[PDB]
Amino acid sequence: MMIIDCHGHYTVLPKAHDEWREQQKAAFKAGQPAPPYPEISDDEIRETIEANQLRLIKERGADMTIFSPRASAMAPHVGDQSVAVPWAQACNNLIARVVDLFPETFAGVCMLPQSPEADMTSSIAELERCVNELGFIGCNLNPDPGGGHFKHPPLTDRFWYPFYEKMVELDVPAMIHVSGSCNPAMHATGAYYLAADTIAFMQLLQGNLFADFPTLRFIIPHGGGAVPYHWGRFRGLADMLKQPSLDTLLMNNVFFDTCVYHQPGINLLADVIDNKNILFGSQMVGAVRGIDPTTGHYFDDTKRYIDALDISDQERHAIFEGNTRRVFPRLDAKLKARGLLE
Amino acid sequence: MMIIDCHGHYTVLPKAHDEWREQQKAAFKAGQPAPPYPEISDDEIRETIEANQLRLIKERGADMTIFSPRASAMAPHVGDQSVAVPWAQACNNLIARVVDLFPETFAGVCMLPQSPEADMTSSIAELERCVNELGFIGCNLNPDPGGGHFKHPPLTDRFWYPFYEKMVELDVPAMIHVSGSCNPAMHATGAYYLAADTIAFMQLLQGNLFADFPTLRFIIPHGGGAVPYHWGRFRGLADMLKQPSLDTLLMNNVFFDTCVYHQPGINLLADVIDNKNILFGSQMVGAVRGIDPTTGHYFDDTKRYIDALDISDQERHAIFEGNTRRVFPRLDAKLKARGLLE
Ligand SMILES: O=C(O)C/C(=C/C(=O)C(=O)O)C(=O)O
Ligand SMILES: O=C(O)C/C(=C/C(=O)C(=O)O)C(=O)O
Ligand SMILES: [Zn+2]
Ligand SMILES: [Zn+2]
Repeated sequence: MMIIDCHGHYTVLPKAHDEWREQQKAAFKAGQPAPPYPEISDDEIRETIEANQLRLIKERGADMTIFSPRASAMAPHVGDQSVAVPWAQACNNLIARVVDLFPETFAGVCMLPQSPEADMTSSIAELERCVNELGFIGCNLNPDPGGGHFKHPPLTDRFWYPFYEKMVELDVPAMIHVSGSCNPAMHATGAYYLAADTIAFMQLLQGNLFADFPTLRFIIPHGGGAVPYHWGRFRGLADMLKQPSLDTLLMNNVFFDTCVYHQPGINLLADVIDNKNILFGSQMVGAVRGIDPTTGHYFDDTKRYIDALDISDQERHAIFEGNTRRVFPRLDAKLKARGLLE
Repeated sequence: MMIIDCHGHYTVLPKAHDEWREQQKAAFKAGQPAPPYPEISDDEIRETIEANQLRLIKERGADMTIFSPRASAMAPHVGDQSVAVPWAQACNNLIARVVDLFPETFAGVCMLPQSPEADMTSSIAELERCVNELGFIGCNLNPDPGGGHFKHPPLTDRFWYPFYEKMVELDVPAMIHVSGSCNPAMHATGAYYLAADTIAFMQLLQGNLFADFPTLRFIIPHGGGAVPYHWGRFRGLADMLKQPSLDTLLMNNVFFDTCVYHQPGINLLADVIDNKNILFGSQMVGAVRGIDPTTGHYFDDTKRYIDALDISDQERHAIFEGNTRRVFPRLDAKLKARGLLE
């Protein structure tokens, strides 16, 4: 069995990328056109990947990561589409370069040129660019470009439907993912991420999207936010609302990663969420890069937790490889084509 | 041993209470005066209590509930002061009455008259009355009076120092608690609630409030939100921020109730939170009022989950009686004068 980390971002980047974004943001304020993008060097990228992800991958024993842009640096709220298209384009192009340099190790997933004041029309074009052109396999979907006030329609809205249709056309899932927090009242990677996970879940709970899009597949990170910890709570509200059971309404279409940075959380996730819904990931080099004083191992080396479970090979296969190949059909294919058959 | 339920609102009310509130908002739109507040009978109060909470207190083996006005219905987001005050008293006076009519069973916690536009001015005044006049033992403190977009100072700000000083003086904890959400893309009791618990806790980990107010005690309900589920992540972020450990910084002053509506969630909280920091709670007759198809029993019969934990009798004593009598010294006091020692 492979070991496929379904959640991981290019977080430790070359100097000149983070340059142009800041100056890019800068010519928007000064009502200026932006300057040319720096032409990065192949081996500048190689360094960052070899020094970071590729090093931990090797030490932790993984096979590939599904790899998208730094999510905290997405920042759709800055500014309008003018800043956010060339900016998403720059970030995905880099994800594309990293796949080309290390295509045995990384599979492409794109962020969207979403902006508060716009619809999904450009995001559709970027997704078709990145799937049909650059060979990506899914996308990251920001349910709140405003940056920390959840001022957007639920995912059950028809605001998003034009986008779900193309997701269905291309056969790619979305990872529901928020970005940086310009809500001064909200820590991004401690509060904001975990809140948007639950809200999105509770949103779908309130509707029935997947009656409309039966093959639409979402991933909700961080082990679904606060959802498994409160699994019984969400089951009783399905009744309170007069809704179908969770297993029927959502859990053919919603999936949870394993970025829960301690054994008891991973224990609870496996106890309460069906094996088919659980995708391995750890987003290494992210929100918690330190050792855990209590376990002598890194907080984000989650594979250590899944290997601590008492689960079968059949279950263990599903978590590390199976679910993710079924959730990402385009990656399954590419792997079958290499003779890597499940 | 004594079984005290630290989280409970008055959800099934005399009908005039509700008919009136709709008129006070009906008036307030029509720039109209409020209608006279309906005179309500002790029995119309007895009936709803006797028929609802007391019937379940009996069946469930609980000795007394810390009792405050209904959460979904505080609604500081409607609209200004001249609403929030009279509404705040009308509700808190109801609790005071319930405590009289049932003073071996209900101890009083008050809802403050917070409004989006207002500082902790009236709220400070509603705390003196309710603890000195009416004899309450603690308060509920809304971190997002705006009611849906977290547009308020963090619990670390000096804006709340005045009222924090009132709590310290009188000697009363605060349950952090948000109310009804006016935000479609977000559902009050299944999302807003959980997100507010997790934000407040992280707002605190980012700061050092208890350095200023070393006796200030909060209670974060729903089992701390996503926090114990993600506890390793929060311990990690403490190092990421160069912050003291969480017990040092927080867990002498911060506590969690046991409002986790299924066995596995209760299993975890007790695994990772210090027994000293866990307070038995249920919020019966609130968010999830039905039975659980998988157990036969109610989702919200939380005592059953504390019962099924393998934990010592001391440890059991703290959750049902010890910790909350230490967290509400005015309760601690009243019980000892009834002869009820620990
Ligand atoms: O940007 C960073 O370094 C932090 C970060 C965190 C996450 O995505 C996550 O915890 O799931 C990211 O955006 O990649
Ligand atoms: O009002 C209602 O019916 C819902 C309700 C919910 C809560 O407080 C909770 O989940 O903790 C209440 O206000 O008691
Ligand atoms: Zn992420
Ligand atoms: Zn409550």
